[PDB]
Amino acid sequence: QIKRQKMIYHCKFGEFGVMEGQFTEPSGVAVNAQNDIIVADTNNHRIQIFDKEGRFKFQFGECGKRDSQLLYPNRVAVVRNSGDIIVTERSPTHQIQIYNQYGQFVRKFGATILQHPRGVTVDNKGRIIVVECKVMRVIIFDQNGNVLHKFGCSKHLEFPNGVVVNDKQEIFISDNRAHCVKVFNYEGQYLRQIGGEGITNYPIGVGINSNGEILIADNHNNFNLTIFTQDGQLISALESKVKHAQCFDVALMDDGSVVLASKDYRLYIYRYVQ
RNA sequence: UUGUUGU
Repeated sequence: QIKRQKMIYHCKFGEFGVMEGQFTEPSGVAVNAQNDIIVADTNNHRIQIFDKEGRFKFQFGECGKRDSQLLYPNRVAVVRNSGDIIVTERSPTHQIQIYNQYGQFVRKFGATILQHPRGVTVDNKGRIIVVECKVMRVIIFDQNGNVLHKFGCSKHLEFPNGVVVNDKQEIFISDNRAHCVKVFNYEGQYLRQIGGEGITNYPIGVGINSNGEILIADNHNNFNLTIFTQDGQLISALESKVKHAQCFDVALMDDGSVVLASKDYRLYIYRYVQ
């Protein structure tokens, strides 16, 4: 058994509700280049943007099925070099909507292709990667909504709930029921495993930081954060002080921090390096 | 509209 440094959060915001700064269901969280916190407020049909200190900035998306209208947004990603926000809509829309940094509509696509989007992210070539649970599929789009890659992996995925990529076309997916992160390439080849049972049980998300370290997040008792090299060599392991409710999503921030979206309708900002 | 686990 491995020894974990203790970690605590230094910021916390949000509460149940329907007004600014309030959440019905904070299903997805993403961080942009100025470390704003973008939240998918699913049952409120809106995306909410805060600064790195939980301060509400603005919001966009009203109920509906046409342009400039979100129904059930569950996950978000950010195009870092543009500020654009990538939104995935749950059933019955099952599609992707792209908004700019100002919350204005750009385009939407993928409704005839997506079914169960459970994680989304963007690579350095601007390509959008989506992972789907229940059916176990990875689909990769360009910014214009053209499908570039599609592959199933029901043989290798039990419960995919998060995704990031590096600069080498490798895809890192957290598998909640495999208790690890599984690595694939864009062609669908199953490369390797990072983490495992006993060290990263029931992961709830995965991240990659500026050092190119793979962070696996779980909530199997405390809120645990296990940090690996891209090979799977263990670097660092941490556990929180508090115990949390169910957790939706995690997102990394510039200065060695993680945003943790909880069932208790509050986002918690942990720091994993002093 | 919604597959985490921690009875």
